[PDB]
Amino acid sequence: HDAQHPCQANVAVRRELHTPASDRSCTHLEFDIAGTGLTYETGDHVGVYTENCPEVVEEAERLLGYSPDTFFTIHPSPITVRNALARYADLLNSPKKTSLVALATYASDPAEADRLRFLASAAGKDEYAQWVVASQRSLLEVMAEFPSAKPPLGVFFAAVAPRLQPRYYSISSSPSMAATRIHVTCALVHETTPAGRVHKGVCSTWIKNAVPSEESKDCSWAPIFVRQSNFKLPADPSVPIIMIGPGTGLAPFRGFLQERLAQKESGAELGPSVFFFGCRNSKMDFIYEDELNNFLEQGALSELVLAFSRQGPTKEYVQHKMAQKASEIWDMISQGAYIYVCGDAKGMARDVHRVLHTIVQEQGSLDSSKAESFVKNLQMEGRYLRDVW
Ligand SMILES: Cc1cc2nc3c(=O)[nH]c(=O)nc-3n(C[C@H](O)[C@H](O)[C@H](O)COP(=O)(O)OP(=O)(O)OC[C@H]3O[C@@H](n4cnc5c(N)ncnc54)[C@H](O)[C@@H]3O)c2cc1C
Ligand SMILES: NC(=O)c1ccc[n+]([C@@H]2O[C@H](COP(=O)([O-])OP(=O)(O)OC[C@H]3O[C@@H](n4cnc5c(N)ncnc54)[C@H](OP(=O)(O)O)[C@@H]3O)[C@@H](O)[C@H]2O)c1
Repeated sequence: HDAQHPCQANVAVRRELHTPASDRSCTHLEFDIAGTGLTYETGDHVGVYTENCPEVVEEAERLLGYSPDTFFTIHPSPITVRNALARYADLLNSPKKTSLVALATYASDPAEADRLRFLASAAGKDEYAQWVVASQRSLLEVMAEFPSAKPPLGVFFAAVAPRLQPRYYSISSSPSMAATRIHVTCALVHETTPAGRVHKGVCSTWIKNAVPSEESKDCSWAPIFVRQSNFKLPADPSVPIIMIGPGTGLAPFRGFLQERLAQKESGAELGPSVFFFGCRNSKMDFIYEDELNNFLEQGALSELVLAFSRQGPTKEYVQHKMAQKASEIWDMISQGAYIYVCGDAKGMARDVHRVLHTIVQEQGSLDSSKAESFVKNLQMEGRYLRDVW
């Protein structure tokens, strides 16, 4: 038991990773798994259940009209509307068309009812793609556009608001180094939607403000669990590895270096390791310097290559850094090296992928058709792994 469904795990430590000279944030959190069945391996993810900000919840109460003190059974033991809006209602994401049909049914204003049925309808698929999805309008924003849509409480949790999803995180710790704590490295998500809403990331803000048992015993806690991933180190340490996680994509790789370090003390020569890390600035964004210098100092990581998004005049990214070490990358690829990419899927991952096609031919001497197939074969061999979100 206790894998599919969550295990209450208090939060032991919660530390800010950036310097006070950084205008962003990134949180180091450790969940205390002592006394639980929870087990994890290097490269795994941890699912974390959180709750909505109180202000968000306050707004949902305003628009629904319910009594928060109303106890009802979410589809045992009942729950209040206020607690269900907090831990079980996805309030801030954009309503699906089926949710708009439900809303429309309880829209007592005929034009509000017509616009909703339209937005869900086929002849509305263009406007629904722009006004709702493109603009990143929440369920809460939509209901404010149609104050007449007053679905009953059953209908709301059954159809309008889907369940608050658990947020997944790459464990940044290895069991050998801390078999009693799950380490998560979590950047603070804080954006403005095209429609001008200011969105606090939901699990990220919880983590950024979680009270750790190392500073109080009312410490925070969250239902958590572990999902097995294929983002795994090679069985043989000797095998050469390439790691390409910048910014917050370092997290898996920190548990890669704890694994082979803990092994190395009792184990064999680890062979070549090269970690490509990128971040904005030396004096702000560099998360886990001293540990990384330590992993370099004691030979856990053979080499460490960094690019600076914005510190320098030149604005280096990691893929650019890869082009500089292209010939060497290719040698490790020919040597049997595994390559890991982790971090932002839409940009870094894509550009890192494109560099790879371009980089193989420099010594591959293959054209795009041939280079494409080669790098595709690395993926089906298991050689080339991507943990991107
Ligand atoms: C395998 C894996 C590993 C991960 N590892 C890490 C990690 O190590 N560190 C880390 O920080 N994160 C990691 N993430 C990302 C993490 O899972 C969450 O996606 C992230 O932390 C979001 O925080 P949040 O839940 O508060 O954000 P959410 O509230 O879910 O917001 C997420 C995004 O939704 C956007 N958004 C806001 N409103 C809307 C709307 N109406 N419609 C559509 N979009 C909207 C926001 O702009 C934001 O970019 C990982 C994800 C995966 C899948
Ligand atoms: N709140 C947020 O976290 C937030 C807000 C807006 C957008 N995003 C997007 O989502 C990503 C998540 O950020 P993070 O937590 O991984 O830290 P980050 O903010 O991405 O910083 C990591 C580093 O990646 C660099 N980078 C940006 N785009 C890249 C690309 N296409 N190829 C290679 N490197 C690139 C960044 O450079 P520069 O930043 O100097 O360009 C930065 O130096 C961001 O990179 C950004 O594109 C995130």
